[PDB]
Order: sequence, then structure tokens, then C-alpha cells
Amino acid sequence: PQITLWKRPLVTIKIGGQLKEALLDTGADDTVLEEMNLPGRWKPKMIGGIGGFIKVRQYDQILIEICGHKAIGTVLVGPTPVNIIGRNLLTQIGCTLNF
Amino acid sequence: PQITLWKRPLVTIKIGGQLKEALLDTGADDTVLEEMNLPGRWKPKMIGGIGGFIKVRQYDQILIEICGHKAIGTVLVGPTPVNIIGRNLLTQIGCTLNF
Ligand SMILES: CC[C@H](C)CN(C[C@@H](O)[C@H](Cc1ccccc1)NC(=O)O[C@H]1CO[C@H]2OCC[C@H]21)S(=O)(=O)c1ccc([C@H](O)CO)cc1
Repeated sequence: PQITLWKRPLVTIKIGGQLKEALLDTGADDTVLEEMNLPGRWKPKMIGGIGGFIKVRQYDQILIEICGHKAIGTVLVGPTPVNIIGRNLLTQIGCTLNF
Repeated sequence: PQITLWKRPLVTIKIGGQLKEALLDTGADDTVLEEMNLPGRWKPKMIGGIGGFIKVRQYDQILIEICGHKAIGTVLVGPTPVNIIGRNLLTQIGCTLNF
């Protein structure tokens, strides 16, 4: 679809078999989701945002469907203020900015 | 143009008579710019993201050119690590997400 930006670009995602709402975030390199239970192995990692750095759990090669488009990539889980879909997955679904 | 998301969507902006590089950020409601000493009145604000909050100065009706597209709106100035063009200005330049 074509998504205008007068409202937050929020979309439904499927991850670990569960539906969630997430923000399409072109300013995020990576995808960061709020605390949740995910199956598989993970590794401790750090990520920095506008306010500093936080600890996250890094899940690699995770299936995630974004607005009906399938992706398989890295998902970071930790105390992010909002579920954000970053460029690592936006590229997989063929997302571009246009003006 | 069409901007792919393999790398950060950085573009040149003009604000306060200065040229800067900034992110086209669909995940930001508002525009946040690196410390700069703009003239005029401002109001204090605190904005939160990954890592926590930073203190910024809110300037209203600021002229800003993004890739030759003119816009006018609110800009928040503070110790952000990167210049962020938010939806309040992205809509004014006709920017959309597409996939
Ligand atoms: C809550 C949803 C978002 C986190 C919100 N942010 C926008 C994001 O795009 C942010 C931009 C960014 C910040 C710092 C460095 C590089 C990019 N990217 C980000 O954190 O990405 C993370 C994951 O991937 C990595 O790559 C870059 C960092 C890592 S924000 O800046 O904190 C913000 C909060 C409130 C408002 C209000 O509108 C003010 O009024 C405007 C903007």
C-alpha cells in the first residue's frame, strides 16, 4: 500500500504466532519490540537511541509478518517505549520513501 | 524521488541559514535537530525514546527546506545525536511509505 504520514504509520505484525501493533520507523536501523516471550536462542546486546543505551535480547532469523508481508531477520526485545519496525525489516518487505 | 532503505535515509536540509544532514524519520511525530542557537522565543519540552528522555527547546513556525521542498512547522532543538525530520514536516513535502 501507499501510507501517508498524517497519522503514525502503525501496522499489525505477526511474530511468534502472536499479533501485535508496531510502528514503521525509517529512522531505526533495527527492529525493537517491547518485552515479550519468544521461542529460540538469544544473545545479550546493547542499543542506543535518542536518550541513551538499553539492554536487549537479540533474536536472529526470526519469522515476522508485517502488514501481510513476510520477513525473516533480527528482532531485538527490551524496554523500548514503542514497538518499532526498523530498516533491517523494512527493506525485506520492499518499503521505500517517496516524495 | 524514491529513497530505498538499505542505508539511513539522510538528506540535506536548510534551516536558520545553515545546511545540515537529517534523517527522514517516519517513526518521529515531531522534528528534532542538533543543538543550534536559533533566534526567537521557545518553550521547554522533554521527549522520550530508547534510552530515556532528553530536554529540548520547542521553536514554532520555523522555515526548513528538505531536498528543495519548503516546509514550515515546529522544530525541537536539543542534544540529539542525529537530526530527525518527523511527520509534522514529512507530510508537508508529500512524503509517503510504499511497499
Ligand atoms: C518511540 C519510537 C521511536 C524510538 C522514536 N524515535 C525516532 C526513531 O526513528 C529513532 C531516531 C533515532 C534516535 C537516535 C539515534 C539514531 C536514530 N530511531 C531509533 O531509536 O532506532 C534505534 C533502533 O535502531 C537503531 O538505529 C538508530 C538508533 C536505534 S526518537 O528519536 O527517540 C523520538 C521520540 C519522541 C519524538 C516526539 O515527536 C517529540 O515531540 C520524536 C523522535
